[PDB]
Amino acid sequence: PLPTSCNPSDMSHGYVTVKPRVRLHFVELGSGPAVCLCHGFPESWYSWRYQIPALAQAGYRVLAMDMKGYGESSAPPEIEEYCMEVLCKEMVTFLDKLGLSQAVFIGHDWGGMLVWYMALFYPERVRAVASLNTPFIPANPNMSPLESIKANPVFDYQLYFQEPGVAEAELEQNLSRTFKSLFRASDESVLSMHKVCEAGGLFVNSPEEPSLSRMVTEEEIQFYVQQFKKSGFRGPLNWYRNMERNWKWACKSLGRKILIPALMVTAEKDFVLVPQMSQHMEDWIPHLKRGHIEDCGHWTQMDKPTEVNQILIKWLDSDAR
Repeated sequence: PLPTSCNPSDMSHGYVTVKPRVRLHFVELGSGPAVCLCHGFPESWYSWRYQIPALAQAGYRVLAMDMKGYGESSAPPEIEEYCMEVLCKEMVTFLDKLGLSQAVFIGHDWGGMLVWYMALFYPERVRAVASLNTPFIPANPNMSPLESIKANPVFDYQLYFQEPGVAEAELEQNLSRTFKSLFRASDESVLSMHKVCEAGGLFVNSPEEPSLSRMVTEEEIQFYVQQFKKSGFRGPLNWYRNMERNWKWACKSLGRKILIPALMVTAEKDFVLVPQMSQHMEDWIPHLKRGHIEDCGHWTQMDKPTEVNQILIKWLDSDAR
């Protein structure tokens, strides 16, 4: 039995201008402690559609964002607008304009990376932090990001995403094909993500007309299509084009721990953000709690929504509320 989902037209839609050219969109449901959900690449507030009702029914005020570059949020073209320092400071201003002293931050993928840096640099604004799939790895001030990325074969696609315009052209060519190719269970994968640079793209060796994953409906895919017609993939991809800047900012933390309540949820079949990558996070995050979802790939919220909801609500009730 799938959890209750969300109908976009039935939600409260909010807009906050954090700077003159940057307006952030979100949907809001529920009363209680504020919980801010932060999606990853290339997703939407709607990626949380199975969490938003559940969390509101559990007694939380849910704010599910369109991250900068996505949906109804602003999408400036400049790469540096999407570095973690800029993105984190904009989320602080977002809370300020909403009049929220703090919020729980829950992220997945790139949104998971942003919530860890929020917890690291703005703990006084973060009541508790949870990440789906994305670990918290301290920066190594004697290793370049180029070297780290190049040291792990599963991170090749990240090199492919570097040159502005290249991956955009591939991902924008046929939006249905893009989303139907990406949003698949681990056993339904049509992507190898091996030597994608070498092969000349993500989809060069994937079907022209992919089948629909068991995880999603045609209507759901078409919601994503419509959202990415607004701004396309430049802003989204720009999240990946700040590796050096993000490393330099992360190095300024160095020393400190994250002392707030924290939850790391691993996904057994995410073959990029692998569970093992989270090992020893407790060395830097003394109050860390864990969850683990079996039979679950990269798209955690729609792969195993019931399990996600159970994990988050149990943790929120014990550690955030």
